[PDB]
Amino acid sequence: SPAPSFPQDRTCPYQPPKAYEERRGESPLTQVTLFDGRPAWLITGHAEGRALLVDPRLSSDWGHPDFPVVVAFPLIGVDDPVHARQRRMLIPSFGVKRMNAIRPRLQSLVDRLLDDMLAKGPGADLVSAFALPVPSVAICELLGVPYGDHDFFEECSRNFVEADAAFGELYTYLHGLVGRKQAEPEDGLLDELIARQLEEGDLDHDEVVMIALVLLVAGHETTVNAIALGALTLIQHPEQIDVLLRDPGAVSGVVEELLRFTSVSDHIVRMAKEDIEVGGATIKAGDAVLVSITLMNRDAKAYENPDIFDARRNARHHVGFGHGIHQCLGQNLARAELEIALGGLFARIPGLRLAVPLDEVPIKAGHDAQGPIELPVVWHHHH
Ligand code: HEM
Repeated sequence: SPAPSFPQDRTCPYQPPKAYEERRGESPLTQVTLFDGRPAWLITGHAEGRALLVDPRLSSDWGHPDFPVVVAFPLIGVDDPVHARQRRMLIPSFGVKRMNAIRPRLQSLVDRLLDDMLAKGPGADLVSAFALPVPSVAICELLGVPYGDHDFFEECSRNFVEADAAFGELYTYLHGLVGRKQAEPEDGLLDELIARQLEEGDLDHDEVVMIALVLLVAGHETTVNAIALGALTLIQHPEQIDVLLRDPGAVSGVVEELLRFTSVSDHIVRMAKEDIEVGGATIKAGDAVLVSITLMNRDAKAYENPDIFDARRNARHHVGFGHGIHQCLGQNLARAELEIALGGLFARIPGLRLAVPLDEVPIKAGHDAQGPIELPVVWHHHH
């Protein structure tokens, strides 16, 4: 593409910009241009994207001098062998048993947020009143943050999602927490990771803090958007709100279709390490490769009528959580947050509606995780 063309902003909060669907060819990948003129491949085919995302030839090394920027981090910003070591230290903390202990806390939090919303009502900004606190507290419970420090932690987290004093405040708190936990172990991912490091066996104090900070950054804003834009999508599709009021398996199916349709992480970034033949093209070593989660999830070859939101469709292999080497580690926590927050919101406020026309909802730009900056809602009944 001769002039910078990626990214482009959404105009509809839960549809990709026209220019992205126009950029899609018959081919499963096309080409765009980043802000400084760098060419990049855009992967749009659902099947080819999955194939490429398990492929070791695509790097995520953010420390490489030529790593693409669209305009430093454990896990998400490294290749093997650092990647596999950090991730295998974490996997056992995201187990079924830890999730299920997190569930009733998210339940109790969601009820409280809803009582409070209703006490102040109507309406509310659903981002501020509801989507914003949930991922915060989920991360506190995940990490094992002393319950005494939750308000502080949420507050920091909220200030973050300029703002690089929030991020530094979290660093310094976490740095101290890590030290306190090493000398007096408690319960939580921090403790587990500390014990896992020590196993091996010198503790890397800054790496533990950075991993904790990556978990927070990766898991906070995207989940906030997935809650808020998920609610927006349902408000705009009131003929399907009932699916949320049926059994837990229907709730989980709504959650999967929202992940696919809304594609809150819209693209992820890679760099080729070697030549790759894909889809009639030859990606060369050093080439920027953007993987479009949005256009993959709207690929008609994978999903019949892909631009329709259908809460009952089979959405099993969506890439809303990515795929392969770096696919979302916190995905089962996020699913829990979404099921409990969306199911609780519509159970309590099934007539929840927008207080503003759709086209007045402010939404994030194209380089960002996708979703509303604010979400003015009102209701005139609640259960
Ligand atoms: C609905 C909410 C979420 C969405 C849509 C989402 C989406 C994604 C996507 C698309 C990736 C792939 C990144 C890549 O391939 O470059 C990813 C990775 C990651 N996510 Fe999530 N995520 C969510 C929530 C969370 C939560 C709650 C956590 C933490 C508890 C988390 C932690 C991570 C981590 C650590 C990675 C990197 C894993 C690795 O590099 O091996 N995410 N996420």
